[PDB]
Amino acid sequence: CVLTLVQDDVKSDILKLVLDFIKAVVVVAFPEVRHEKKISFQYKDKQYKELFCTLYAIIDIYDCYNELFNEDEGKVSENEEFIFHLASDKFKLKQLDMKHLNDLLCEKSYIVSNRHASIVDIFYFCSVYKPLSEMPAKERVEISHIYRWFLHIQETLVGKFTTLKKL
Amino acid sequence: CVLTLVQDDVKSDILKLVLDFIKAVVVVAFPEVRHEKKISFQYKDKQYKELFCTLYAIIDIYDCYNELFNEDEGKVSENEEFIFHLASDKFKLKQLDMKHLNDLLCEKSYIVSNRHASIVDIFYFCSVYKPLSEMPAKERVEISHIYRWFLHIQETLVGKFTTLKKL
Ligand SMILES: [Co+2]
Ligand SMILES: [Co+2]
Ligand SMILES: [Co+2]
Ligand SMILES: [Co+2]
Repeated sequence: CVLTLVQDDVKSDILKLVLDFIKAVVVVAFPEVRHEKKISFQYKDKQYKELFCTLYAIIDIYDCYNELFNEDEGKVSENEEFIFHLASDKFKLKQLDMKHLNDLLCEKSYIVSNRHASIVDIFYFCSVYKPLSEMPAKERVEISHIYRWFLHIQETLVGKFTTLKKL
Repeated sequence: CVLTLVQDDVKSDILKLVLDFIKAVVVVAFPEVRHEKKISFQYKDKQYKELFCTLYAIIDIYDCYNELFNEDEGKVSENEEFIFHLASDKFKLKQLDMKHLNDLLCEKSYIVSNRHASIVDIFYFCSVYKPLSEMPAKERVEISHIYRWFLHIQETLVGKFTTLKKL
């Protein structure tokens, strides 16, 4: 069970955090996680390349579709919707969507879900990390909601696997 | 090996066509394909719900990632990019992107790939089917490229599994 990751990209960060999620929330053994220039995962007979094939293999192996997807709120539709837009946007956020991210979070603890962190939160967390990390205090106060939420994800999902340093 | 599908939606059409693709291009047994109001696939021990979990299970079982994704042209990046935008757009095409679809196809046989039909072509084929099916001849001539390409996909990938009637 070895998962190999890149080290400059948010696709790897997502995968590390999902694992932290799997342990934080769900739960047997866990992947090795070595480093390389490209993303891969080999399990038993099979082999998987890229984030998405990798992601689904991971979710499949840990049975954790419902928890990451808010199946129990029928917000599955909405989770892959959010995470599909983002991976096609190449994980970049424009001010306009930063603003609307910040509105969602005024009145919700999590981006899609009511109850708990889902796959949408893990995706947006690693995407905003650097555009939030490299930031001035005066500006955040515009996105104080994204800020409050970022810290809640950081102090609750982050564990051994994630290497991103605390803000 | 039973795959159960919806019947009013393009998510099912995509899955049927992928199977037709698997036989047309790749290639052992094949799924039963019964009908219901929701998408599902059960294989051996495991069970899968929705199009994407279903899709990846299918691709995983038939080993056909490279062929659907143009791995051999390193256009994997670009394939999931195209198909992620579309599934988040809820499989609807605006005139502006219809127009740009139609430009791609003036000078390319397939949407992303040079060589062969990929996962992007299967996705856009089922999405444009009805906005193309319910159409006037005068208008198509604007999208004559999308039209030429639609017929090429229809006469080459379509097989037993797809139920959409010929245009
Ligand atoms: Co829940
Ligand atoms: Co966008
Ligand atoms: Co090829
Ligand atoms: Co769009």
